[PDB]
Amino acid sequence: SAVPFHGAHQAGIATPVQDRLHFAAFDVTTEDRAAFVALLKEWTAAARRLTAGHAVGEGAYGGLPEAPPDDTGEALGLKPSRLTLTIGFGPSLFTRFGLADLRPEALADLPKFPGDNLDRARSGGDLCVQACADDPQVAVHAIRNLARIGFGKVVVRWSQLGFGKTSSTTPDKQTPRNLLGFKDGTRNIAGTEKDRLDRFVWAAEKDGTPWMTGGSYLVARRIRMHIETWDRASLQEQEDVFGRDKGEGAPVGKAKERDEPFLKAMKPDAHVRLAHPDSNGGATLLRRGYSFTDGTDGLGRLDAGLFFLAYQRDIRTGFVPVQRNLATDALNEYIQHVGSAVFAVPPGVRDADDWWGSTLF
Amino acid sequence: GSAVPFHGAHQAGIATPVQDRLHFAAFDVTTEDRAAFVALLKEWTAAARRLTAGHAVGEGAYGGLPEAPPDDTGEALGLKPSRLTLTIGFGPSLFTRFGLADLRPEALADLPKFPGDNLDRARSGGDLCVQACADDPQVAVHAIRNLARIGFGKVVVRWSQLGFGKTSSTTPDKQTPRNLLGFKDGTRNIAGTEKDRLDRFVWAAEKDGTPWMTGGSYLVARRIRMHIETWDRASLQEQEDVFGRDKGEGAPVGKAKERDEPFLKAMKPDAHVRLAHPDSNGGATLLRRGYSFTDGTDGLGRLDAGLFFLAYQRDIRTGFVPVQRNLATDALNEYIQHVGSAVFAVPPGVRDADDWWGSTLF
Ligand code: HEM
Ligand code: HEM
Repeated sequence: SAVPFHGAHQAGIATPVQDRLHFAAFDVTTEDRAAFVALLKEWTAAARRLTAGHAVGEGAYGGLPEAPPDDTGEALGLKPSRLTLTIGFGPSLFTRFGLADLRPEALADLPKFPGDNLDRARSGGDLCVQACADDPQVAVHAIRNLARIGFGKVVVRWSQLGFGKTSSTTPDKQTPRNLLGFKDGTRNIAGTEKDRLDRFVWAAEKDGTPWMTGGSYLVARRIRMHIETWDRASLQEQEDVFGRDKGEGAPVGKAKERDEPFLKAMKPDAHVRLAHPDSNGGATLLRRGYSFTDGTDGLGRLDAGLFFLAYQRDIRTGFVPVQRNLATDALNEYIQHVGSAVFAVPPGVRDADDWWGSTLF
Repeated sequence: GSAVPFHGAHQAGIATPVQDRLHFAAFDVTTEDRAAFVALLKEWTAAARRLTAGHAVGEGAYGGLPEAPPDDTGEALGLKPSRLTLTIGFGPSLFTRFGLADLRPEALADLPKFPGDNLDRARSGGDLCVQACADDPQVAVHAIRNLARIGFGKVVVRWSQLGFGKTSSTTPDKQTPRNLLGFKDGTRNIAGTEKDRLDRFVWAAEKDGTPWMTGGSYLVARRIRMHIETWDRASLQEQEDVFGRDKGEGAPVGKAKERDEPFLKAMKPDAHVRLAHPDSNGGATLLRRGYSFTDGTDGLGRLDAGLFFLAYQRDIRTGFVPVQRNLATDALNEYIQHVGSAVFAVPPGVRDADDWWGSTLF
């Protein structure tokens, strides 16, 4: 019930997709390069403990009565829950500490896209920690404590709780459904396809930024779903939008969910057709997103949707082109991008002496 | 992953074991046609029946006539019942309508003002409530979603709260959960098996004076925010002084085990347990059933966080009202703030597949 924290790559990218998610973006408040590398090493030290199910530092209790506990404790006696912890570096981070010439080109700023309604507050970030586990309380505990450890050095800019499937009740040999009611993930890069990952996800040494070798580039979008609207369309409209039938997830005309799609059979603005790599010169992404529901608004409407997360070897040749191709997507009627960030995701923590970002600092 | 049984003398989601996730929604009625509303009630009851047993509402999520939108939104498809439960309540404001005034029970008292109170009126009150709990949040969401969709026009959603993890227990035999302050929360609650405790402190009785409420129970909801920043920089001793138990095991102060009976005069005069305990309140006993929430950041660089506190009792005036009044000197106050309020009468359980929600009031 745990995922090895060390390795060539960071866990949480090609490893099994866990049930829950706490994504937080942080802004750096120090300009001390030393202070920062110090926190990086501290943060790594605590990541090792949390991914193995231990409290941070000297535990949640049993210390000097007069000190505050090292660990806030609400993970006591829960299991590691396959917790993974992925840290990434926003572009604005490279304006500090004199790293401006270390910024990888593939960490390209997103264009503004048609329809964009980017909420500036829930956008961007100097760095991020993706926290995945099957128990949401573990994930949150992780973020809470990491915030606490870097307090005075970093602050939480925005935070996003999500969920996918509940592995306690659904088969992993079965495709999860998003809040629009369709199966989601059918044509994705899978953690087993090492050659796919090497070609489309991991950064190569010869890519141009040696410190990113084995890292990846992450694109995040908070995507609101106009639910009450979508719910009023007919089954045929809905099935028309993506190009798959709702109940079985089959590409129009075909019988099974995993039949290869025949795209001409799909309406020319169908999602699957416009996202498909054959539509995009080969561009193929690893999608690792979670649905979200934050509650209601002032208008009565469900505040729900897809927290879309994509990993790629180069933002320019991965997300950018595919997002460009969805200008005309039929889905646009029912969604709206309302927050966004990119991050270079450094390679793994190689052993117990390594630390997060060592290749950079 | 089983199903919880929907029919009964009482509604599920109360004495039932606490499921992991919560999705709570408060509804306001927008129609004045009482037949229209009674029709709603019957149709919601029929929907709930399908939903708690793992089925699509209506004709299903697909395979209907293509030109028409599907009966079920379809995102529970392939998911188990997941111990889903649907509990409905009636807010005080509902009796102003449909000539239901004279039936509003005495035990649905409005709450007085409490010092500290900072209540957002947008996220307070409500004509009625659906409490949906489930071990899968997708299942929880799906139920609220489809109930609202069916009710389009006759009701709208005033506000909602998702609880991402439980901080209550109705089963003292399974481990007690921790709230976001780090302490076990649930130890001395009321258990779903103590049937006589349930009757004396939770179920409404005929003799209690409003006959349609027999087999029911009244519900208080407080949205309580936690100043975790403040709390996270207090000493371990201060934290333990605040409640009167220790953080590691959750034992009353001095004693060695979580379930040992607390000895109240070893605790500080203002410790939370010492003040909340029934002996300090004439025996007032609550069935706590709350969940934790976190809603983004607070915009000041910290995580928003708190506890959606839910309490069930036979009479608000002899339950929440005295305990909360006694908490006016609780040491815990310096770390929390009440920011949302709302009470509800919860009717008795649907007896069978002919009965319907509120059939006893209507
Ligand atoms: C609410 C927003 C979105 C929804 C509901 C959605 C839904 C879906 C669905 C149902 C499928 C078919 C099954 C599958 O996952 O293979 C799909 C495929 C796909 N989507 Fe999305 N998507 C959304 C946003 C995006 C974005 C922002 C991108 C890229 C920038 C994207 C790219 C893709 C790709 C690459 C595929 C695989 C296409 C294939 O090879 O068949 N989607 N999506
Ligand atoms: C964030 C808000 C609150 C927190 C964190 C909290 C925390 C706790 C904790 C840790 C316990 C340990 C004992 C147990 O669960 O058996 C407890 C007990 C209790 N709390 Fe609270 N509490 C909160 C608010 C309230 C409120 C608002 C009430 C009533 C209005 C209340 C009434 C009680 C009662 C009656 C007990 C157990 C009494 C007994 O049988 O000993 N609590 N609470």
